[PDB]
Amino acid sequence: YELIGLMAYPIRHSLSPEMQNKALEKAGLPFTYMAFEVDNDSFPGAIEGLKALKMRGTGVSMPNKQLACEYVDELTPAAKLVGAINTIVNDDGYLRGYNTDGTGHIRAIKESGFDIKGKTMVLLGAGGASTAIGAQGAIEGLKEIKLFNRRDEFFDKALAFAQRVNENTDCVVTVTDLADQQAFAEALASADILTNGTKVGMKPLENESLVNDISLLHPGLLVTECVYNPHMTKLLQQAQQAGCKTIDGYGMLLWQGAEQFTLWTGKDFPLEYVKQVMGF
Ligand SMILES: NC(=O)C1=CN([C@@H]2O[C@H](COP(=O)(O)OP(=O)(O)OC[C@H]3O[C@@H](n4cnc5c(N)ncnc54)[C@H](O)[C@@H]3O)[C@@H](O)[C@H]2O)C=CC1
Repeated sequence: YELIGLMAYPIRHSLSPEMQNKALEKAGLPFTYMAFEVDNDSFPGAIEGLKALKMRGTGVSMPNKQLACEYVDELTPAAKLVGAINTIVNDDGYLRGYNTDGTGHIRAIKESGFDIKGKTMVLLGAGGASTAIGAQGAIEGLKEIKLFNRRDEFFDKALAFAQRVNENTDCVVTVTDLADQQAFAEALASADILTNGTKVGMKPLENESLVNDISLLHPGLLVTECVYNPHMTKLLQQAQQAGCKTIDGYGMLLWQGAEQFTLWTGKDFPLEYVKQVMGF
């Protein structure tokens, strides 16, 4: 019976413990998932314990996702471009880091029956979610990433990000300011998919979308949301509008968790049962 952890501060918020523990039980796997209060100062010590105690792995979240990069042996092509991970797997002393937010959101897409090979994505954000999604999307075959980020702390992260993807991928990424309501509207027109990776659409701001008009969207478009609180973001409302195919936050949240599960467990995630149980 091995231990799988969550290293973060705070942790009161996490849905991972209930989610993983429930998939683990309804499959009779010998693993337990426990959250632990861990910031940057205690993280090195915690990784030390993960090895000495022979834990199976641990989920990683704020504020250690970037720092955790320095404590693993093997990062993934995508992780390397993101510069952050949320999952560590201990393979008998050997530690491999991954970013399941990205694979999860992308997986959610391939699962709706949409191919991302050769498509153009219009990405909103450059934070943790956005860059993870962009990175994995580029590595699975995206032709273009029309990233739109404003003049805040993240713009420069966008460039370097755009920088890395270009330097090691076949994908072309362009960063463009989000107040340019036009080169954007036209960006949305060249796109097959629109992905919201911004906090916009979440409580308090459960009433604000990054797309002014509804006519800026089009019917054959796929719009994906990272926000799962609530279920129907303003952006998802404007989408169901234009007749767009939609994918919600619980999509990225469920598949992301399946990825960690299979990574630690080796078995398939009772995705179906967990969706029930968590009340989605
Ligand atoms: N369903 C799921 O599995 C997950 C959902 N998320 C959600 O995705 C969102 C992004 O979270 P993170 O990347 O972790 O946080 P973050 O703080 O790193 O990134 C937020 C991003 O939003 C942009 N942004 C924030 N306010 C903005 C505004 N007013 N206008 C334009 N851009 C703005 C910033 O440029 C930044 O890059 C959150 O709402 C989070 O709850 C995050 C992880 C998983």
